[PDB]
Amino acid sequence: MAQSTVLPMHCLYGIFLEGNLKIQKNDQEGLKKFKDNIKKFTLELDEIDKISPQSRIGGAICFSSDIWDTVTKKISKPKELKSVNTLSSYMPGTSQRDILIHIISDRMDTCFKLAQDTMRNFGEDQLDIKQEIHGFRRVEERDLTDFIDGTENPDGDELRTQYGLVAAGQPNEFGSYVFTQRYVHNLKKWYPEPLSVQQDTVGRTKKDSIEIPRDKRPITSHVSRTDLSENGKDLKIVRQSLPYGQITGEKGLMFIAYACSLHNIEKQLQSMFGQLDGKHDLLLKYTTPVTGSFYFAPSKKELLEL
Amino acid sequence: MAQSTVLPMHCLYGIFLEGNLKIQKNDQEGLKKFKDNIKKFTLELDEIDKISPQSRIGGAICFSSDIWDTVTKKISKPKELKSVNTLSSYMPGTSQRDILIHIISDRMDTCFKLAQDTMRNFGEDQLDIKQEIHGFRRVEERDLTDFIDGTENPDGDELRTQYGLVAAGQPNEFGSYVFTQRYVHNLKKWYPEPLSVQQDTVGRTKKDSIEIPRDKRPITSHVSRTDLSENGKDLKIVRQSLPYGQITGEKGLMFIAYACSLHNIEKQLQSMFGQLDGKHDLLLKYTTPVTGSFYFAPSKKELLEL
Ligand code: HEM
Ligand code: HEM
Ligand SMILES: [C-]#N
Ligand SMILES: [C-]#N
Repeated sequence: MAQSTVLPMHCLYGIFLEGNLKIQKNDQEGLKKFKDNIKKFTLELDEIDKISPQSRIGGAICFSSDIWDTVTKKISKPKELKSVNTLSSYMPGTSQRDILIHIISDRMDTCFKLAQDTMRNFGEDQLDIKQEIHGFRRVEERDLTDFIDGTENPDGDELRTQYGLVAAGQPNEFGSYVFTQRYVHNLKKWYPEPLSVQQDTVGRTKKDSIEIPRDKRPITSHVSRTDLSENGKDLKIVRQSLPYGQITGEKGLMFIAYACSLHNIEKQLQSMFGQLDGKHDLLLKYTTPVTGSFYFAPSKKELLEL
Repeated sequence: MAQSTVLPMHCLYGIFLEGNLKIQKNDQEGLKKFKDNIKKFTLELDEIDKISPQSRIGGAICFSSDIWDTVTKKISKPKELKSVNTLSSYMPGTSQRDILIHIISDRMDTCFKLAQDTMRNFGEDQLDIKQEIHGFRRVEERDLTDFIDGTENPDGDELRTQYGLVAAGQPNEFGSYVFTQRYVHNLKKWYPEPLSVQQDTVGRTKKDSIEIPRDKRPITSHVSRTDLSENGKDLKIVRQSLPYGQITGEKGLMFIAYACSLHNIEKQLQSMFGQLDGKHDLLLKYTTPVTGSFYFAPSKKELLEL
């Protein structure tokens, strides 16, 4: 019932396409073609899944709050959805776009095939793509900081449904709030740091990702910043982030998170970027966000009924 | 034994690193460090192969004619090796570099790990990288023209040794001449051509890559330009080219060929670029080379004995 990028784990490749919708709100014939291209996407996802089961293909199309009422008059807007540009007073790199297409695979050839076919269907007259990122998993699932990324990511269908998807019975059930943020790593600055500095920064050990005990790690460590609770409930999210970039050029992390509630993501951003207690995540001394957007990925039914 | 990028077929990923050596001919300490890093490269290739046999990993380090005497006083220079910049009067995009590192894999994570570890070993104090390309195989091994690439590539160890490696008993036996050339495709010019025009351009059928008879295709079809013989012997080469690039940006073919004789490659370039009969390859109406370099990949024994 959900789109197919939230529940599956450990994809090896991901393609991220973000951009703006060039169709006008009154252009009903253009919007009808746009919605037929959406149906073509869901149909091609299904076909690749049957032809290439080893790809474990997944895909989602997601919409911003500013474009929501252009694309639909039938589906009510998700209650928390807003522009990420409202965070620009304290978080750098905000760049709210209309539309995200996120495709995951264990093979680049099928990842690329779906992305290419989809972009050819929509075309330049419907989508103005601002960013196209080819993400790939590294050996031992390490981020380019060379720490393992994913240790405390929710595991399994039950937990990823609980934390990643709007609850059954709620408006927009089985959709998901989405946050994307491209980071550029300063590895010339990070590589020379002593191991104790690197482990203080992240809050886990480098080799095995063992948690540093709370009383020995700084309150500004990354895991101290992002492991948050409210009323005894953990504000967990489902991350699908992947490394990207050139060894000899610009590189970093293509961050993406799916969540049952946008609040779970936004409170972590307030924590990392100094809005909760005045203090910033230590990781931000070594990496910089240069894009950012909020979206909602509808359930499969609501996607097809926009 | 050869380096390990010539004989294996059908790699799914390739990383191409081309650039210039920053070590002076008079720096014996720097040259000894450089050669220790070459040794580390060959040791890591062997280690990845034992740990990840499913990667089918391969790698080669290759040297230009300009840099040959800087890196060795012991191995004689290959008899045909020269700078590709000597073709600049008729072939666009020439950009001769000192060094090529070519790594191939069936998994991007191990391809990238070897490429990144190698670049960190050499460092920016030894190598100035001018181009880093991440190539990937597409579905059905099709070039971005959507024709299958590789149908007449020599198959199996026997033929790829014969055409890809210097013959046993010759100077530099089991090394290979190498040519790299990055193409940028103009798919907006190509896609609207009818199938009849596309098949005339390549010289094979699109769906099944069946050869169109020589008397029914233009002399400037790509197959007529490149299927060459002299004195009854075919001028075959071993191609390892891969697509690369962004769907919404610059994309094309990262061409690379290995040959037992540089003449086999250069005669095909003269053919394609109008130097033999004044006529250009039809494929060049739709794609443009923007880089180019000639190198020699020594045998594994001459590589370690530089
Ligand atoms: C440069 C960007 C980032 C890097 C390199 C990075 C890396 C990591 C690493 C290495 C871990 C520890 C292993 C794990 O449990 O996954 C981690 C944990 C985590 N990260 Fe990030 N991260 C980044 C940005 C973000 C952002 C922007 C958020 C939130 C919006 C976030 C949320 C989390 C969460 C929730 C955890 C798990 C914390 C826990 O409960 O223990 N990260 N990150
Ligand atoms: C944009 C660049 C290029 C594209 C898209 C391209 C594509 C192709 C295709 C589709 C084929 C037919 C299938 C096959 O037998 O592999 C082919 C054959 C071939 N290509 Fe290219 N090619 C390109 C550049 C080059 C260059 C620069 C050379 C030589 C230096 C070359 C040498 C060959 C050879 C030798 C064959 C096999 C011909 C035969 O014996 O039948 N190609 N190419
Ligand atoms: C953290 N992705
Ligand atoms: C032709 N590669």
